[PDB]
Amino acid sequence: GTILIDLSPDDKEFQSVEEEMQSTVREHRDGGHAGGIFNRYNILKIQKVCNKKLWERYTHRRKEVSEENHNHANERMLFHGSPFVNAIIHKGFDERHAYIGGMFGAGIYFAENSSKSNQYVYGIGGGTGCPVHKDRSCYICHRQLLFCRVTLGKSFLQFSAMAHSPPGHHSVTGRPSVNGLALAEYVIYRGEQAYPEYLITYQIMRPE
Ligand SMILES: O=C(c1cc(Cc2n[nH]c(=O)c3ccccc23)ccc1F)N1CCN(C(=O)C2CC2)CC1
Ligand SMILES: [Zn+2]
Repeated sequence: GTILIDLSPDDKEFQSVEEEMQSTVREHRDGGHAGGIFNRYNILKIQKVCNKKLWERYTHRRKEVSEENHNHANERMLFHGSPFVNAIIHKGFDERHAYIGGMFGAGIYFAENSSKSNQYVYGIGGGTGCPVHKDRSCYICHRQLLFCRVTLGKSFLQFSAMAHSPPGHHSVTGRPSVNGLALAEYVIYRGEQAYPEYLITYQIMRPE
C-alpha cells in the first residue's frame, strides 16, 4: 500500500531535502573507492513515500520509546543507502536483513553524511559498482538514497576509531573519533523505529 508523490523542485520541502543531501557530503578516507569521487550531486527526483500501515507502525513504536525516555523519541532525519530500497519502501525496514557484519552490531544502519550512505547504494563497500558499467564512481547511472525519519530513543554512545540493542538503550550512536569531519552513524534493532519518508534519485557529479 505504498504510493510515491513526486515533489516539485519549486516545493520548499524539495529544497530542504536537497540541501540536506548536498551539505552533508564529505571526503572519504577510501579516496572514493566505495562510493565514487564527487563533491556534490545532481538531484533528479525527490518523492515522498506514503504508506499508512508503515507510518502507523512507526508512530506506535515512537510513542513506546518516548515513554521509556523522559518523553523524548529522539527522532532524527537520516540517510540510508541499499540495493534493496525498492523493497524497503513497500515492506518497510526488515531487521532480519540487517547489516550482520556491522561495526556496531547486527542492525539497521543510518548515516548523517549522505556520502557515507552513498557508499552502500550498490552494495557493501560499493559492491561491484553500477549494474550497467560495474563502476563504483559511475557518473551516468541513477542512484537512490532514502532520507528517513528514525527514532533513536536513548542511544548508546559508541566512539569509533574511524541482534539486540544494549540493555536499557533503543539504538546505538556510532560516533567517529579520529576523523573530525565525519558525522555520526546510527543503528536501530527494530524496523518499526524508522520510516522511509523520501526517495531521492540522483547522480554523483564529476568534479570540474
Ligand atoms: O541495515 C541494513 C544494512 C545496512 C548496511 C550498511 C549501511 N547501509 N546503508 C547506509 O546508509 C549505511 C550508513 C552507515 C553505515 C552503514 C550503512 C549493510 C547491509 C544491510 F543489510 N539493512 C539492509 C536492507 N533492509 C531491508 O529491509 C531490505 C529488505 C532488505 C534492512 C536494513
Ligand atoms: Zn553506470
